[PDB]
Amino acid sequence: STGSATTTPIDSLDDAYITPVQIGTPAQTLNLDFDTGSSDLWVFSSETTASEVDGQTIYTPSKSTTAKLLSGATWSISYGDGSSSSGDVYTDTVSVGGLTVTGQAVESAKKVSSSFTEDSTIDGLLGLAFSTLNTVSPTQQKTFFDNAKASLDSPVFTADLGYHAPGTYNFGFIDTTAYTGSITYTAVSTKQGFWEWTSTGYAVGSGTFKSTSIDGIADTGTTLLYLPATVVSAYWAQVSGAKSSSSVGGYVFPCSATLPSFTFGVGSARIVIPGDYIDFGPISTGSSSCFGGIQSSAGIGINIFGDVALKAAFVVFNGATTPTLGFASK
Repeated sequence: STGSATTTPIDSLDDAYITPVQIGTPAQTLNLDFDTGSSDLWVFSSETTASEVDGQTIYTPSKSTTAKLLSGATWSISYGDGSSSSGDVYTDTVSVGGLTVTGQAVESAKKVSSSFTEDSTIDGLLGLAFSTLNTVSPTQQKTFFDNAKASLDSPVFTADLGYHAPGTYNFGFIDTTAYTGSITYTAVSTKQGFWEWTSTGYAVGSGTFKSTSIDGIADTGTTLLYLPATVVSAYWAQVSGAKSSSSVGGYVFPCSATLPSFTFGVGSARIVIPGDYIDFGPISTGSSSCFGGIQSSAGIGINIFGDVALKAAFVVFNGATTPTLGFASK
């Protein structure tokens, strides 16, 4: 089997992407944030504290003839941005782009933190990291991809995120019309539960490529590109007036600037992020200070190849017995 679904930016900055997902019988369609940096499929629901729901579409398990309470199971998750959610668990039928999994754990939120409430466009998350990170207790549950894998034509999914435009998540096949050149594959460590890999270096604008190993994660659920402070300083030094602002929380730059591109290495191959992809607009409405899309990872503990990096590529998440990542230009 295969599936193919369009993913759409939630706003004019590409702050996140939503993909429609059918849950239950009859189908309830919710727009989920596909997140290769986590491993829980959770939704706003009829069980979510009413004051914490503000415009989201909810899953109502009592209206699904295929929903079953997973008795005793609870979940609770905290994300790198400080947001969080928790609740109980149903199993139900879940379909993405025509690919159906029966018995998928659907984690129903009883509580969500303010940032989820405040984002009316995201109805939940669909985790695509390794199932070892799933938070369901006392019986850990599998991701949608893990459940589908055996049925797929090939044990892969691909992320093709758009810049200021829709893109595609495919399951079970590699669309050879969706990229240019060849796909370069690189090794993955699953030791932390992530799609963790080592970039071979970087360049700023037209500058020379610096060969240096950068370990980080391919994370569709993170907006920006988070890299070591040395790399990030080298980038922003090429933008007149750019500075790190403790009060804003990262590098800012004059909105009048034209940003240089940023290149990252995948083996001997190179992925170029155009400068425009690094502009996240005014820090507050009407400001002439703009927020940068490349930020330091120094306070995180891990480097994160988020959407800024991934949307410059066609990315293969290869879930074979030994997983690997593939990157192609497009």
